Amino acid sequence: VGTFKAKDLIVTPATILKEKPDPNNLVFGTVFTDHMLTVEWSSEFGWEKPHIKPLQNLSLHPGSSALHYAVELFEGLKAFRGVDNKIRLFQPNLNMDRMYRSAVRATLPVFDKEELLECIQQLVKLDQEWVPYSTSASLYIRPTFIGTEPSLGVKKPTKALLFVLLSPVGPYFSSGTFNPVSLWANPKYVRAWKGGTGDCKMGGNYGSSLFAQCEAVDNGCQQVLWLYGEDHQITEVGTMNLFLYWINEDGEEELATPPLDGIILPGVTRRCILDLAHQWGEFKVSERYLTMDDLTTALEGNRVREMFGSGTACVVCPVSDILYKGETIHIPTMENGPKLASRILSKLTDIQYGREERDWTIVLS
Amino acid sequence: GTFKAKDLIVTPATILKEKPDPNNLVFGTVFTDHMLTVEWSSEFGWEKPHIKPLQNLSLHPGSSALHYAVELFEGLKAFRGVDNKIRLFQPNLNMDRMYRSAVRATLPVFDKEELLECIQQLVKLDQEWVPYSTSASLYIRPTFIGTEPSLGVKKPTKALLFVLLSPVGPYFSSGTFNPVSLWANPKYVRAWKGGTGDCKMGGNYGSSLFAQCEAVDNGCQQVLWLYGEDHQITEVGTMNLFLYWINEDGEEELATPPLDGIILPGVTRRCILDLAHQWGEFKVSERYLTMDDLTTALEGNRVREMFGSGTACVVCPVSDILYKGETIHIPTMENGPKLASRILSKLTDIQYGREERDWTIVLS
Ligand SMILES: Cc1ccccc1Oc1cc(-n2c(=O)cc(C(F)(F)F)[nH]c2=O)c(C)cc1C#N
Ligand SMILES: Cc1ccccc1Oc1cc(-n2c(=O)cc(C(F)(F)F)[nH]c2=O)c(C)cc1C#N
Ligand SMILES: *Cc1c(COP(=O)(O)O)cnc(C)c1O
Ligand SMILES: *Cc1c(COP(=O)(O)O)cnc(C)c1O
Ligand SMILES: [Mg+2]
Repeated sequence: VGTFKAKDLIVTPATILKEKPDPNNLVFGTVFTDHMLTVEWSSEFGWEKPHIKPLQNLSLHPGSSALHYAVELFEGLKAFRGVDNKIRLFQPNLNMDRMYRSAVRATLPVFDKEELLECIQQLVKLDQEWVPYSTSASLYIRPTFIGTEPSLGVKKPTKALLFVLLSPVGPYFSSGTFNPVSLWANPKYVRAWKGGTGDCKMGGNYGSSLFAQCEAVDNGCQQVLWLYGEDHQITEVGTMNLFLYWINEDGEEELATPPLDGIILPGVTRRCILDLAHQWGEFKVSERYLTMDDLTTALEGNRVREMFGSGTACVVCPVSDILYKGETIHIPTMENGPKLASRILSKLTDIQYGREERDWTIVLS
Repeated sequence: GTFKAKDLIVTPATILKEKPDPNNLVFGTVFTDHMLTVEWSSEFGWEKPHIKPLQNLSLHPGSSALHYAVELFEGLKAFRGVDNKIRLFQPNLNMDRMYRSAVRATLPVFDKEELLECIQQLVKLDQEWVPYSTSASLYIRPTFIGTEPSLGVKKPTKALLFVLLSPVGPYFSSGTFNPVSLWANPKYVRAWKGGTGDCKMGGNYGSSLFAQCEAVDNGCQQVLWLYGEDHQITEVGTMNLFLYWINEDGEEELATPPLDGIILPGVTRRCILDLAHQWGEFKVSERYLTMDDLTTALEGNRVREMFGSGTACVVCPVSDILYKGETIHIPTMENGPKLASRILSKLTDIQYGREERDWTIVLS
């Protein structure tokens, strides 16, 4: 085992620069910056030197295991141009931890988390003018890791490529204010199972979700509510972690989210919201199982305050409605402020854009 | 607007590679001279199909195939018969299964007959890759990937359908029979109810590698995939699972898990059941099998044979299973293996045209 080193970076700047888009007219993940990071690996020689070079097509053997047996994983973290014009990463160390653990589970080769993070900072620094001049826009960082073994054998790869893409993204919604979401709840589809890879950011987990999201849009919903088990546990809202703020069965004010039992992605936003909630010490915080019966029973009892999704995508996305067994079920999130959702959004946004300081942000090299 | 085989644009290779020794082959390591490629866009639909020299694909690094496993594949074989006629084997089932997988993947649909005809043209051009050996074959790998240059999780608006050919030798050195050891850890699950386990989509395989590596660590060749609280035996690696035994009612029985959505509907699986029903010599049961059923039957001397079936290994006998820290012997090779041998003979006789059958088509 070894690692590529940031001190060995070979930088090939681009001679022609692309036009930056209007920060307002940004469609998520459609526009790419001038430069990418690439690092080759072989079982024979280990990691090659890391390269920052102009964005280009990858030349892959059509046998590459990434295209056949989804021998791939990715990450999603953001760079934010603060109110003081200082560019900040947000909990990037957690994204590096999660990516290392995903590589091990994918049988892709391990790397030094610190060396990758430093390589990423160099790339963001070179293309720093892509980090949008807007307090509601950001730069998406897409670390990607693929098996390039030119062999149809189902096996641990002996060649691989780790690359990083940068994409400027506008606010999750046109305005930037809350546009509450409708969820499609069909237990017929399942995102992840116990003993699967649901708790890793591996490409395989997402391919099977598209047909379901298409079926959500057909029934006039924005996202899928992923249900697990005989008693229909609410797990995740699309590609976001699920939070329920309510009066629990014991009459206690509670923030509830499904536990990490292997079918839940340990989101960085999920980690931050739980940390904040524990820290505030104002109500009970419970990593616990939630069913549609628990929710509908609490709704008839006027015990539900707010339900919202959390991820790098939206930060905090309130839920107004769930479509389940052919009826629309209203969640009174927007009727109750949404007081907690608003508070969380303010705190994370204030940190991301350096309106306050915290350990969760690192200023760019 | 589907691509048509009539529109094929053929760019032959000017230099042809050395054909490998049919004996000294590692599976899926050697590739033929030519590949099939067909580009698709939402804006313009299907391009004309291309048969051109094997080359690297030029993909945008944002291609959805590399990020959200927007990909599927197929596996079917071409066999040079004892009469030197090249035959495909139930290829229409492979085209059906691939179409259904594309729909479930939200990849654009195509005319199954036009793809099959395009595949036959490719195999015909490279027909000398189809090995001159009654225990070797040519693997056909239709592959279908989203090339949408966008990180959005969405139905792709660009895609590529390509086909590779790879000559493959007998699964084990001689081609006689070398039984496999299975690693049975219920901690890992290949597929679940409401999943894509009944499709050949790339996502199903990426999550299997860590388990296969853990099998090789404990000196096993394959994973035995266990599902549910009562540890149902589902699949032997990337092969369907068959158990030949005296059942709980004292009846001679061929048993295999049912198609409840966690089982890949294998072509070989369908053929073995068809043959078994036809022979009418013992009971045929698509039924649930547990490790408790197996171990209870083993202590009762009721187990005759266990074997895997797939395009990979037509019939692969199982000798041993590692489960809860102990090695459990299956007496497959002690009992002939009489049934496994018979099935191997019948399918091989058909594949290599020693007898005629509806299951084979002679090459265009
Ligand atoms: C790109 C990505 C992959 C895996 C997990 C998270 C993730 O992050 C995002 C997702 C989405 N996203 C979609 O791309 C698509 C739909 C929908 F399913 F509704 F079509 N929803 C959505 O939130 C968006 C709009 C932004 C980000 C960011 N940053
Ligand atoms: C390539 C493929 C993918 C999915 C389903 C079937 C399939 O076909 C084959 C698989 C394997 N195969 C492996 O590639 C890998 C392991 C192991 F589990 F050991 F890693 N076993 C194996 O049989 C072999 C040796 C031949 C073929 C053929 N033809
Ligand atoms: C990425 C992701 C999330 C959100 O994780 P963050 O690190 O907060 O962006 C939630 N669920 C799934 C399935 C994800 O892939
Ligand atoms: C391909 C495959 C099989 C074998 O199916 P055939 O059509 O007989 O080749 C079995 N199980 C899995 C999981 C497979 O992918
Ligand atoms: Mg037609």
